[PDB]
Amino acid sequence: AAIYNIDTSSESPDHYLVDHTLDGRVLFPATGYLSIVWKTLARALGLGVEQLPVVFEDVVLHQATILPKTGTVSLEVRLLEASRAFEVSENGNLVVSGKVYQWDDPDPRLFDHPESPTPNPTEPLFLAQAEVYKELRLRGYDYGPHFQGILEASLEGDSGRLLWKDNWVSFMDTMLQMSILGSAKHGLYLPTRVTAIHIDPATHRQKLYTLQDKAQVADVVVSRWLRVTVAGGVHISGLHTESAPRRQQEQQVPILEKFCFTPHTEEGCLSERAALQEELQLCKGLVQALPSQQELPRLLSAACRLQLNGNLQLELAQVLAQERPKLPEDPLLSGLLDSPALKACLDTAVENMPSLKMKVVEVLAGHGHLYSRIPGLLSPHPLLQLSYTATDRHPQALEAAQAELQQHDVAQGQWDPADPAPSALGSADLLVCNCAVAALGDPASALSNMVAALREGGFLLLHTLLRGHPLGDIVAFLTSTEPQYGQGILSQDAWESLFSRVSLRLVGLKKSFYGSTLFLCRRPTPQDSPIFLPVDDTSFRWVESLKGILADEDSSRPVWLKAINCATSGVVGLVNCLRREPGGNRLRCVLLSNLSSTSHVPEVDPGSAELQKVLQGDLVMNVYRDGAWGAFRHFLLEEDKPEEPTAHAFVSTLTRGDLSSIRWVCSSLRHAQPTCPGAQLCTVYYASLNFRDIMLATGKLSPDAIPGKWTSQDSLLGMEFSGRDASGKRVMGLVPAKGLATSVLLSPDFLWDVPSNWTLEEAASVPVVYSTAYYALVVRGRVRPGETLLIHSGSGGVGQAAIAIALSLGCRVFTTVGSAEKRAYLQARFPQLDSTSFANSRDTSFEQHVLWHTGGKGVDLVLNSLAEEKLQASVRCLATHGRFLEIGKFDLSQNHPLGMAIFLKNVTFHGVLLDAFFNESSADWREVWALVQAGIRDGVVRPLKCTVFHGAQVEDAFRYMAQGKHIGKVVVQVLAEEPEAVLKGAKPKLMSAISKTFCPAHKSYIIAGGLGGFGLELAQWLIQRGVQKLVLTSRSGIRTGYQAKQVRRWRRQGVQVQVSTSNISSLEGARGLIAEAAQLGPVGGVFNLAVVLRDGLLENQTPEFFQDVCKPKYSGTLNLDRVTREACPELDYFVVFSSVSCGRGNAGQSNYGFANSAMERICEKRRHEGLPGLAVQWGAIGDVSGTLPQRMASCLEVLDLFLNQPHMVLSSFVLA
Amino acid sequence: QHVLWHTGGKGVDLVLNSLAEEKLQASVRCLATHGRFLEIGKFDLSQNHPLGMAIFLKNVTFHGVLLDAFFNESSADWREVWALVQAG
Amino acid sequence: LEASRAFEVSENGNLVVSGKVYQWDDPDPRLFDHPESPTPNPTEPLFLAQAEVYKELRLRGYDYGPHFQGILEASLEGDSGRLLWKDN
Ligand SMILES: NC(=O)C1=CN([C@@H]2O[C@H](COP(=O)(O)OP(=O)(O)OC[C@H]3O[C@@H](n4cnc5c(N)ncnc54)[C@H](OP(=O)(O)O)[C@@H]3O)[C@@H](O)[C@H]2O)C=CC1
Ligand SMILES: NC(=O)C1=CN([C@@H]2O[C@H](COP(=O)(O)OP(=O)(O)OC[C@H]3O[C@@H](n4cnc5c(N)ncnc54)[C@H](OP(=O)(O)O)[C@@H]3O)[C@@H](O)[C@H]2O)C=CC1
Repeated sequence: AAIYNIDTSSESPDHYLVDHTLDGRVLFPATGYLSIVWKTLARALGLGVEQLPVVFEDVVLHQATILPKTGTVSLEVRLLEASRAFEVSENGNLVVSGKVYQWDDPDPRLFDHPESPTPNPTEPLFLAQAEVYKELRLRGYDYGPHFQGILEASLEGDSGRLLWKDNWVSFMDTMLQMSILGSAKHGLYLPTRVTAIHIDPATHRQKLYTLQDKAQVADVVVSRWLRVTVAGGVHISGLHTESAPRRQQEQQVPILEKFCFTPHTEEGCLSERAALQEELQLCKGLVQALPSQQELPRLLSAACRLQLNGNLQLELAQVLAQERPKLPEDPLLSGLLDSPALKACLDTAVENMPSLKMKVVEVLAGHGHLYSRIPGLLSPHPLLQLSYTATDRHPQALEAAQAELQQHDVAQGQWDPADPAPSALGSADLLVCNCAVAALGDPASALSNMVAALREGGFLLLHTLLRGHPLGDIVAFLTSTEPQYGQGILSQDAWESLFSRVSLRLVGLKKSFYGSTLFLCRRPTPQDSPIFLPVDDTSFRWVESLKGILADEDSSRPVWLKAINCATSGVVGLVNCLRREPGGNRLRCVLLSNLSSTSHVPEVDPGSAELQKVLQGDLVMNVYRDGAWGAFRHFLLEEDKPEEPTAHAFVSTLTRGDLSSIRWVCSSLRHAQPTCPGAQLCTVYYASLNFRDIMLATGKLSPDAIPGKWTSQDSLLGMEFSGRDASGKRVMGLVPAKGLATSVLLSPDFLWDVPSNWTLEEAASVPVVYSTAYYALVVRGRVRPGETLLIHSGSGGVGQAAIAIALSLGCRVFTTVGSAEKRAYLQARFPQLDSTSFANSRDTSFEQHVLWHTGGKGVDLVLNSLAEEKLQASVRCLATHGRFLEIGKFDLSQNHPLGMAIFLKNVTFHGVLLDAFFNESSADWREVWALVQAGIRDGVVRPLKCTVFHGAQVEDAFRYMAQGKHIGKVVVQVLAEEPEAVLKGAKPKLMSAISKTFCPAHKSYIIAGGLGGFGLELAQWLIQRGVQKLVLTSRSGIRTGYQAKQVRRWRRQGVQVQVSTSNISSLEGARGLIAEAAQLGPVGGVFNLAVVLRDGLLENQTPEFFQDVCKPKYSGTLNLDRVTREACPELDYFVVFSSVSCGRGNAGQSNYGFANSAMERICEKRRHEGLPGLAVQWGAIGDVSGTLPQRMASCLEVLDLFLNQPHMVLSSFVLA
Repeated sequence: QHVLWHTGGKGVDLVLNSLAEEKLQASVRCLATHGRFLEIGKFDLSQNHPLGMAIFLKNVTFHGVLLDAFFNESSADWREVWALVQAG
Repeated sequence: LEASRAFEVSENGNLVVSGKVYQWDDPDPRLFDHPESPTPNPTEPLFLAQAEVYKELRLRGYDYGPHFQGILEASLEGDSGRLLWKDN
């Protein structure tokens, strides 16, 4: 009863277990159980572990134990010496069981490395430790340093070389890692059963040898033909790994956003919306001549109902349901605040300030309520630190809602705009008022106090209702009792005049269609002589001038970077990085980037008043585009997943195991390139739901369990279907997977013809059930007429098919059903059955029924699908020469035992699996096909009872099937059946489904710098879309074991992968690269991932560094952009990978940000002409600035959305 | 190892096993998909030794063969084997 | 081994008995109801008394002594009878 406590604390000797993290959670190594069992045995025999050669057998792990972050878990070990059995328990729960015993006579010959199947190519390349553990991480294993024991491994992973740190657990776990490395099955697989393990410490010591370094190693060899792993004095055979659930919780949540131009001044922003239009229509109507839930219409209804005209001021001002401060809740009053315009203004303020910290104070927060809306908008900024505070007219105001202020870091204040601000607030960084609902004490006094309270160069943001607009007049008529609120409404020209009187400058103005406006003004700053340094010059020789200018740390003159000769200049990304470096405060950018030649190009000469206006503004960003001055701003991306109308969709669960996530997604059949002899596309009208589909949808069955090569991402729901052939013929088919969709592609050998009398609905239930019944009985069981049969679950589809087949032969059938109604249904459907033919299937009582009613002889043929105890009971029902047809999976998957004594009865035991036909042995499938055809034409085959669900209600169908009350089969009417027999117009009706990315097999795709880190992942992701034509570019070619491994794997699958080594920086190189792709086929898309980086503060930077950094990205994007428009009418994607460094800025990477921004400009230009174009801004890629690295799975998942998303530039990152 | 190697790791379709104990278990691991295991031995059957049922996940038929079953109960099943032997 | 509800009886390190034993969570008397006799034969004029039954057993080779002589009677076919009880 040995007891082991596993403590992972730093002091505990088992601290190394912390490094065995799989799927993000620490797990006790499968070999740890072997280690503790070995130690327990050695203690039992009184020997030492090093002196005890041991043998394990039939090791089976019944669950996984999770080592907690804190605390300890006790593992108990019990040994049965007589039976040589052992049992490990956790809180009295079985964990590991098997057999362990001493090895009497160790045989050194056992550990000699077996014959190598390969011809010993002696290839030079091999995976180093870093590459091995990078691949393992990509697969999902996160071993730490203590479990990083593989020094190297061959490309195919058959042989390697492991470290020996005098730890058995690590060594054996490393052996398991080597075994898993060679497998092609993507996913997280863990050991479940091991046939036998032999450990011999003496030969282990003999085998170990020391490299030139003192580290000890031990060669490892993995033989998949023999299913054995040998390394030093250890020998593992018959390992069996099973797919882990792989579901990780609290996954990363990237902040998806778009990056679009935004004019400084804009009016009529909300004109797009309609609810606001209807609200305004209602409001104006109720005022004519002097009925909804919205507060303002309610107030107008109060003003009218109480009295049609001449309403008392008291009643209109004071009345229930209106005196409540619900005015901001009215959609019209909050139209601008909900719009992105507020975010644009806030970002404009945040950009123009030296300190990374913000000090913003709200006034009259009792009514403005901006405190509940401003801080949330600023969460996306990674490093921004905010010091917000809400101030009201009197402390009694905003007395409630304190918890809202508590959740945020908002402080309290008691400043009245009438008087000057208290010293505590001081020179605030930003002032937010919300004059729309809050009542100003007075315009002049409020502005005079606020401007004083605002630091020099600070920003003042105001929201109100401009006088003279219909809404302004409407509000003026009401609230006549609140003269302060009346003072808060003035004409836009009145505001203009008021700003000048207070020596304040307007920089931004967002106006709604109904008069609501969002002013943005900043306190002027002492004018100083600026510097105008042009940057449009190529060769970056201007960098020296800029570096010199910033050298004068004493000098404080503002520095203006001027770019007025290249719409593709990346100065916007340049300044962002510089502002995070010393002397970056003085930086200020002016850019002219008209996307249309016809657009006017203004002059920015110092004399030109146009330049003077922006100089007065003094904004960091001054981007001019088509007669407008604005800048690029980040906005959150719409959450809805884009959908499109299509005729090729399939049903899939977006989130594994969640029936609520079932939805229609676009199918890869949209291209249907492989339409040829040996396959054909068939329209789908009805699709059936089998038990396996429910198991997949519920998540209880892994996709890998389905035989066949399946993409890591793909939908495998549905096996049957009935619908019209490509020629209009009515047919019913059978597919390994993807049956539940609007179309299916299958070989003609799996199609039957629906008889005239049948209907497409009926035929949808025949194929799988009758095919499996015919196979299991006739082909395998070889039933003969007159024999006795036991058919468990007669009410099921397979049960009904088997019953129908058996009766036709004239056989006595015993069947088991779960409830009385099913028994009655069967009795009605099969009159031959009598009362002595039904037994209960939820209980083992059927065993006595069969034995009694057969005189104790038993049955000849058993078609079992039940559980372990039911199965064992069923075996006892077999007669001499019996035959056990088994179609279940639980016992077989679990490898439960079976007493071989039953075979003394001369019985036969069959493992029936229809899935084998799809993979191979299609020659023998035609036998079952002919059987089913004969049964159809001879009347033996009858369609089952079908419950129909429409396509939209597929989730309801899954729910109903899961409940388990159905009798017969459940089908999904994808498309109704036309009365006509043969219809030429077999085109599926257009449907709206989620949009995915798929690539034709007859197009070529280029990935500049594809051999890099992220490049290989992108290439593999594309291959999962069936690219079948790929060109990867790299200056140095293939020079790493990982790259060669991946490339050879792709070539093996049949993809034509080409490595060009043709630079895109030179125009001729780009043209040659494009021409090379055309040889394989027309160019589908080009991806630019080339990058060469040289960091350093601008002082260290030199023109050579800028040229190097911009050579692959800026110049290459220009070239590839020129060569694609000229030579690629077919191409549909022009993707480019920018970085968060630009847009968000990053210290010491000015050249990198410049290159990325200039690159984004090209993509913006291309879209304007309708050509494909997309620049993606990534924060940090994990597996290969205040933001965490982003896992590759999440990166590719996001990339899939962006391809679908319309915006020209998009970004994604993970907050700290 | 000999069979799993010279067969390319696939195995053998038919196994006519008469060995016992561990050697029986070793034989089962030589089976290939759609294989058939003919068990003409009798020891492990008499001892009711366990058989892991996971082997059946590969379509596999496990036959318990007893020639003497023909003698005790007369049946036409024997005339088939008689004809086979005569033809041979 | 309560975890796997398996017991084992050993003698000087030699395995003797092995199996699974566990508490019966939900006993139900219906299990102990007597199944019907396949052959009715309600008459049963004659039956084997204790002396006769054990006389036959010893002829076959079983020499149980008085403490193990519990069968008070049994039908000729030997499918039913009455057994003694002595808190053993
Ligand atoms: N090896 C092969 O060739 C193939 C194997 N099969 C096997 O056929 C077997 C039977 O399939 P089929 O009869 O069509 O399946 P169904 O789900 O239609 O079976 C319904 C019957 O089984 C029970 N049952 C099965 N699934 C459920 C459920 N989700 N909820 C409630 N009751 C359920 C029902 O109640 P009750 O509990 O009373 O029985 C009913 O009697 C499966 O185990 C499958 O693995 C099928 C085709 C290929
Ligand atoms: N943290 C991150 O990783 C982030 C990623 N990104 C973007 O992700 C994209 C993916 O690449 P990434 O993994 O970052 O970079 P890597 O350097 O890892 O991979 C890109 C590869 O491009 C190749 N390359 C460089 N110059 C050229 C050239 N002139 N012609 C052809 N190939 C060239 C290099 O291989 P070789 O040396 O053989 O030429 C290099 O390995 C990049 O465009 C980057 O901007 C941006 C933001 C975040």
